[PDB]
Amino acid sequence: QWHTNLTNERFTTIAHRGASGYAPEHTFQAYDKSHNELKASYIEIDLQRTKDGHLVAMHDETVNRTTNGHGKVEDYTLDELKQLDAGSWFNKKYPKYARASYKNAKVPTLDEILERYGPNANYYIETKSPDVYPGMEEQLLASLKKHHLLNNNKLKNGHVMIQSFSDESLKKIHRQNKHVPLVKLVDKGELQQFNDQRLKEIRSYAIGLGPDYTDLTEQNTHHLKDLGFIVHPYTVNEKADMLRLNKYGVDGVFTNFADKYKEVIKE
Ligand code: NA
Repeated sequence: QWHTNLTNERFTTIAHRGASGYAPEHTFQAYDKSHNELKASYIEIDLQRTKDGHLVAMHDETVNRTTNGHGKVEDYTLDELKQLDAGSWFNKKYPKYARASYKNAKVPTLDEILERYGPNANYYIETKSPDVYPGMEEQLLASLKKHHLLNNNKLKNGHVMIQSFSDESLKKIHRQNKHVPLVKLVDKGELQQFNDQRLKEIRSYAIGLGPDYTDLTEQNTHHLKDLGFIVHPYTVNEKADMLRLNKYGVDGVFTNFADKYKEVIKE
């Protein structure tokens, strides 16, 4: 009597920032790997916006960590951002997975991503506060619609899952389009902090809940599942934990190693 992934999968494999563990996060390389090669359930995307308003995939608000550049993403125009090298940094940090082709990987725009993997892929997109990038939500939905991902059919098959730590952002989207599946990202330790009334309300606009995996235990997991939630704890890269969590009853996980999780599911 619980809820199961809209993709109709008992266990969904969310490729955290793409094939994050083997390729430079948020790059065609990383996405190609997790989607084509490892064949993971979702292409997980983190949104940031350029100076001239282009939604692009990048985890931090600054290009420092993942490029040969410095500054806030919004200080760069899409054109300038495209000059950056979004791959080299990966070779240097993870020599054991390094690859010559990773050099000069580019930062992708949300449009390019949807464009590239088409309307049959499944996307897990994250938004920031309605104050940090005003208009982000309206833009995301417009982009999704452009790429035919807002069709009700696609929506109830799990082709789209919008996630965020900002209740404000999710609520804004829910008002604008009640049909887009929403996932509330819970912070580390924050899961405990909120009671049933809280969960009850979160559940009024979000079908899913994505807590830090370390805050999960078989009991709360069951409880959440009971409250009608779909649970996708985040960034589980250890087979051991993958197995444990699956036993608790989760519906999938965010991971930088799609294959490890898919194998744990196979067994
Ligand atoms: Na994320």
